[PDB]
Amino acid sequence: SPVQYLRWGDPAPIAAVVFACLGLLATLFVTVVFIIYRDTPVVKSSSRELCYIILAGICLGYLCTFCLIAKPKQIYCYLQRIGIGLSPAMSYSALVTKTYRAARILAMSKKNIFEMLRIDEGLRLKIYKDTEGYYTIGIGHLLTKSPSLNAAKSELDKAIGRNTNGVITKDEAEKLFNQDVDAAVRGILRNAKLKPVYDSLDAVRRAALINMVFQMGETGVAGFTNSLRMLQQKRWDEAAVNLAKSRWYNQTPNRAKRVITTFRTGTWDAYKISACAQLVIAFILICIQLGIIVALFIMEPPDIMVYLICNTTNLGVVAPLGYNGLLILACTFYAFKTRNVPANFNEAKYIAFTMYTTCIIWLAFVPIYFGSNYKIITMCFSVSLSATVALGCMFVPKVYIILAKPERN
Ligand SMILES: N#Cc1cc(Cl)c(F)c(-c2cc(-n3cccn3)ncn2)c1
Ligand SMILES: CCCCCCCC/C=C\CCCCCCCC(=O)O
Repeated sequence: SPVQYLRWGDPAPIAAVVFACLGLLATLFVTVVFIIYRDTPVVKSSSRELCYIILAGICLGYLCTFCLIAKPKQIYCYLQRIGIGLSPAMSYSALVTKTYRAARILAMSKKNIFEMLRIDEGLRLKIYKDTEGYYTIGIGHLLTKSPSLNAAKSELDKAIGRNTNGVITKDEAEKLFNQDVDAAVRGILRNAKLKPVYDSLDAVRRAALINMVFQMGETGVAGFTNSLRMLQQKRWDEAAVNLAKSRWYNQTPNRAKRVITTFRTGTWDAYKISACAQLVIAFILICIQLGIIVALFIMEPPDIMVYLICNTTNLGVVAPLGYNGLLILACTFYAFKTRNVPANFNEAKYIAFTMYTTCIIWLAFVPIYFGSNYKIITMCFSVSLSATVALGCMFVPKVYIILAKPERN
């Protein structure tokens, strides 16, 4: 009885239980919310099935402190290792497929704008010079500021990842272009006249705006004051008419006509330009962890050594802990990659923060746990804190909006 230990003077096991209890209730609350309102755009725009896996992993995460705090039974040693090992995997291997999809969608977004300027501005697969005379390659991607031709080749090789000999490919020219795209977005967001317009437009229309930036410059696009206001108020047809009167339209009519047309329809007509599949991959990554756990049940049979001490050695803990680490690393990688993606009410920003914190919790866990003489309680708290952070940062914001702010939805 945890109460007894509290009466004895040890408040550790009674605290871990309450922590778990408050966590189970919280998870129970959030899940029910996503069930009732499963038709609302805040829940429908994401992956409903993956959450059911992420929420289930968190639930078992809290159920762990009932295996670390229990009557001395043999199967509870089994439930421990199988709960501390798989529960994170069910959350991070289902989240990695989410972040990977998010990253794959984004990568395809940058693919379209690349094919946009390749047609509108052009491309060179070998090093050349611009008007200013500096060494350049691809779609106007500056390599270096030195007169040395050798300087451009070094910067290029370091930039690509191989010995290019001053010659690249379309895919490698896309890589360098991705950099120039992001650098352009930075300037736009730091331009007071261009920022509100960029924020209002959709995905396709943002590419049309950047196109104009890569032609006339930030200071130039700001010259379209009246036109930009029309676009921000979503007056496309008026904006097109207004833009077809500009010197920019009369000076470069072939290109401008296409950029303008993109503004009109919000599509790529002017240019020649799976949910079940994720459920199998998530299932696979979970089974891999299960295999490691089952294997360690065979190699090292669990045995009983309020507190339930199991004979679980270091290897019994390190190997699954290592595997989860990779799951977390993959997540954080794709999460940071999609951190600025505003899809699903800027959902990605919460996912990035969660992984950041999770990385810190798990790195700190290694020296603390393996250097502790109170490993079970450090396990309980570490485990619940990790499950709580995932729940608090990813789902509570979704749950807040769906209960407190119905109209925003
Ligand atoms: N070894 C080890 C180890 C180390 C840390 Cl720091 C953990 F947080 C966990 C953990 C995490 C979860 N989570 C469930 C949802 C989110 N986390 N469940 C169970 N154990 C295990
Ligand atoms: C952000 C990274 C994700 C989390 C890190 C993963 C932690 C697991 C990886 C390796 C831990 C190192 C091996 C364990 C040290 C053994 C200590 C000992 O038994 O004396």
